[PDB]
Amino acid sequence: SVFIFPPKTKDVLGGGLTPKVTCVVVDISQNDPEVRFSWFIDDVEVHTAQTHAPEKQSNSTLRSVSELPIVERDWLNGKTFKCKVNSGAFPAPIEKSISKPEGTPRGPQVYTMAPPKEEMTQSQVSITCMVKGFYPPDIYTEWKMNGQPQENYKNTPPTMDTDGSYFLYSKLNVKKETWQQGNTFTCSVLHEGLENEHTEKSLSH
Amino acid sequence: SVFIFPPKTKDVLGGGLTPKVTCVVVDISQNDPEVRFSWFIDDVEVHTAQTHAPEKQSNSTLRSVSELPIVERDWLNGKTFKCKVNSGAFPAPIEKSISKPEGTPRGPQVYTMAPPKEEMTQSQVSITCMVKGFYPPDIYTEWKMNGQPQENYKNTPPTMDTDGSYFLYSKLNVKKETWQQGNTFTCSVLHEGLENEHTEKSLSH
Ligand SMILES: *[C@@H]1O[C@H](CO[C@H]2O[C@@H](C)[C@@H](O)[C@@H](O)[C@@H]2O)[C@@H](O[C@@H]2O[C@H](CO)[C@@H](O[C@@H]3O[C@H](CO[C@H]4O[C@H](CO)[C@@H](O)[C@H](O)[C@@H]4O[C@@H]4O[C@H](CO)[C@@H](O)[C@H](O)[C@H]4NC(C)=O)[C@@H](O)[C@H](O[C@H]4O[C@H](CO)[C@@H](O)[C@H](O)[C@@H]4O[C@@H]4O[C@H](CO)[C@@H](O)[C@H](O)[C@H]4NC(C)=O)[C@@H]3O)[C@H](O)[C@H]2NC(C)=O)[C@H](O)[C@H]1NC(C)=O
Ligand SMILES: *[C@@H]1O[C@H](CO[C@H]2O[C@@H](C)[C@@H](O)[C@@H](O)[C@@H]2O)[C@@H](O[C@@H]2O[C@H](CO)[C@@H](O[C@@H]3O[C@H](CO[C@H]4O[C@H](CO)[C@@H](O)[C@H](O)[C@@H]4O[C@@H]4O[C@H](CO)[C@@H](O)[C@H](O)[C@H]4NC(C)=O)[C@@H](O)[C@H](O[C@H]4O[C@H](CO)[C@@H](O)[C@H](O)[C@@H]4O[C@@H]4O[C@H](CO)[C@@H](O)[C@H](O)[C@H]4NC(C)=O)[C@@H]3O)[C@H](O)[C@H]2NC(C)=O)[C@H](O)[C@H]1NC(C)=O
Repeated sequence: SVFIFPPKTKDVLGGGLTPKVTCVVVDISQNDPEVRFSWFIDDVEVHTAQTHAPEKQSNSTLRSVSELPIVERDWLNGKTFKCKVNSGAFPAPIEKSISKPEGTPRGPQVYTMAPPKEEMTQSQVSITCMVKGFYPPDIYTEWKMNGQPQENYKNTPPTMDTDGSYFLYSKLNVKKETWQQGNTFTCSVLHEGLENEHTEKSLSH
Repeated sequence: SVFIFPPKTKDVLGGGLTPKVTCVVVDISQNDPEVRFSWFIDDVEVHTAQTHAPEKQSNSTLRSVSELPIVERDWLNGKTFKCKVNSGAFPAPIEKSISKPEGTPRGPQVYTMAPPKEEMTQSQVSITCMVKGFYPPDIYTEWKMNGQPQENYKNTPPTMDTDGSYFLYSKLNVKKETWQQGNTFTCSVLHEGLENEHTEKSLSH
């Protein structure tokens, strides 16, 4: 079984690293783990891919990962990425393709919320960011304080809403002090449906 | 092929019906659907299980479901439930086991938050419930209004936090009116780590 995955929104929209199409091969005969990857962009093979050694899983099977570094434009422009894997011990080569979705986009609304009053009794408080009404569910969310990106926050997976769109919450955990000191906290969101692909929302005490 | 499933959190934490470990058998030869189930609790067979007749699926294969009614304590206490199924037309008996995920419990803290000020311009608003610091990630969350459970809300999957515990948000969607009218909204949570396995938190305009 071969699974292919799209690039990360953060990466595709310059918000970070180099974008990559990832191809994962599971259920590999512990006997013949000599799997080979062949990547194509609209059926033209490329050799810039980087394949990783296989790893053992609980079920004594193996797993191999290959990453094709790509250009943000090729993806946004709808080109098809094809990863062809011939097990060498398999009857026939296995293929999987992928490209930017095609379904109708909807940018989300972004709201930031202060720590609930009751939590103020704690030594650590939560700064919440609500991101709702978006589609597709490919998105990127991070927290900043005084312009500096933060490490202590987590995003919930995009969740399906009653109206068909997705929503999610991002929680930044900070010491009570830090919130009271009045630093500026900014919720940053990257989505194709936003004007200029992103929106920032700030708040302070 | 066989699959085993844990009891429902609602049921395990008294919030409802009788808890049950479910064992599902798929890909059954339409020829020999005389499948037999054998249940064990720490390798001691029991006969309180209830097996259902097999059903046909699109792929002309069959599926059988067996349900072992259990006691809330046996599960919370970490006992192992084992379901052994010998197809009778299969080479060997197939087994699958299960037990409460692992380790030391931690009840969560529950906070409710009003709709963000900016959202008040909308015709529909969000009442938020933050549930953080819990483990294991087996939990149950629902919303009520004036004591009546509500349909229009959604829970995000439990998310892994930086400290090792899980957190999640539950969003109740209501018409602006409903929030302004001053009805009481209650966030109800069931977790083994809470005193009496649950906590409720209310709020209003
Ligand atoms: C032996 O062990 C192997 C590994 O052991 C571990 O497995 C994991 C899963 C867990 O059980 C551990 O306890 C084990 O130790 C087993 O390998 C697994 O095999 C299963 C197959 O049953 C694979 O499942 C597939 O998963 C993809 C999604 O993959 C992402 O999400 C996974 C869940 O969290 C995650 O584990 C993966 O790593 C992966 O994560 C992403 O990874 C990329 C890069 O790698 C990152 O960039 C992402 O950020 C990251 N995401 C994040 C964040 O987590 C899933 O899509 C597959 O489902 C599709 O196909 C099914 C076909 O069977 C179908 O039934 C589904 O409905 C679904 O179909 C799609 O549906 C959508 C809409 O719903 C349509 O739009 C699509 O068109 C449609 N596509 C089609 C045509 O299918 C599938 O469930 C699992 O990924 C793999 N583990 C990994 C990881 O490699 C092995 O199975 C086991 N063998 C035995 C003996 O059983
Ligand atoms: C012929 O048709 C059969 C039925 O037809 C229909 O099938 C469905 C699936 C759909 O395709 C329809 O269009 C078809 O008409 C096929 O039967 C199916 O066979 C597949 C096997 O490939 C079964 O898949 C397993 O699913 C479980 C999860 O089951 C729950 O969720 C399903 C998805 O929604 C749902 O369909 C099930 O009903 C079930 O729901 C739950 O049910 C219980 C009680 O029954 C309720 O209490 C719950 O509330 C309810 N949940 C809710 C809500 O939906 C999945 O866990 C299995 O994956 C594990 O094992 C894989 C091994 O192959 C492995 O690859 C996975 O990674 C995964 O492994 C686990 O991973 C986790 C972490 O990720 C680890 O922590 C675990 O340790 C690890 N466990 C291990 C060791 O594996 C698996 O995908 C499917 O359930 C079954 N359909 C039903 C239903 O019976 C049949 O396959 C087909 N045959 C042919 C010819 O292909």
